[PDB]
Amino acid sequence: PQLLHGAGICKWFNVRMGFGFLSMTARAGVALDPPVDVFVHQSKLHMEGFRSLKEGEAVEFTFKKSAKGLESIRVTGPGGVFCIGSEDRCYNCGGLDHHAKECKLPPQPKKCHFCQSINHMVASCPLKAQ
Amino acid sequence: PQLLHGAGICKWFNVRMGFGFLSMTARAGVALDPPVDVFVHQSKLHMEGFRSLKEGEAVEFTFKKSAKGLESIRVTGPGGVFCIGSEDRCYNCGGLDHHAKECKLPPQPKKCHFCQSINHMVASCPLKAQ
RNA sequence: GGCAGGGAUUUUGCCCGGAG
RNA sequence: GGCAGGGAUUUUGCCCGGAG
Ligand SMILES: [Zn+2]
Ligand SMILES: [Zn+2]
Ligand SMILES: [Zn+2]
Ligand SMILES: [Zn+2]
Repeated sequence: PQLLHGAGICKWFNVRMGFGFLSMTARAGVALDPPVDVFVHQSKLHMEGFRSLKEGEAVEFTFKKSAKGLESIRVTGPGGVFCIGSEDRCYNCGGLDHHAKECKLPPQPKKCHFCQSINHMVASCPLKAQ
Repeated sequence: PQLLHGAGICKWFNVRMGFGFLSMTARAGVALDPPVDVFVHQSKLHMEGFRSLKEGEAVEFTFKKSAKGLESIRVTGPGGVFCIGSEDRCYNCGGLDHHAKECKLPPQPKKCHFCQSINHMVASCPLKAQ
């Protein structure tokens, strides 16, 4: 197993530095306690325009072992949706050009308006509570 | 002299608390050193919609003596322009409905895009450099 | 994303889900 | 307001003025 499916949240991200880390809470579908850190480089972020991540945002991804540690290959939001980033987007896909009613993609589960988590909604967001 | 003209910047403002203080740098036109604190209540701010002030924003106002100290009566930006506040507006008047080209008001001097100071421009803003 | 209203010294509380 | 590109552990640098 060289290519593995990961899911967690953004641990931290330095936008100027172009990198950060992900806190991997589930590896290959199985839950992780304590979470394991996975490196992210801006170039591997599925986003429209300028790439970045925001601390705590929900990510799903694929990763591999590297000489420096664990390296993510492609980083998306839950369900392959675009990431949020830092410094108005479709409720279904995160796309900037349109709204959920005009979305060409298959319907996706409701994601937290703040962090994109599929587990809660904005009104009960732990990240927002900061 | 009951009713006085003052000018300075906002010292601090607590939006939930509905009040703050102004750091008056010029009383009745004459320069003050050290500056003197003047109380502001949200109800006295010349603004469209939700009233607040942001630390350091340029402010022009009228004040009076009160049992508790100095109390501002009406608070505007330099030249009677709307205040900025906290949490798009015309470059000439601070109005939300339009842009400088369509402004019906007489031309006002250029104000810092960040703090509304008439003395500098955003690219050299001390407040922004924080 | 939306909505506001604790008057005397320090940086804001609340509400939102198959749709803006 | 605008523009981006420092690959391995911590939250971003730059540029903008009689006009968006
Ligand atoms: Zn969409
Ligand atoms: Zn959330
Ligand atoms: Zn105007
Ligand atoms: Zn300024």
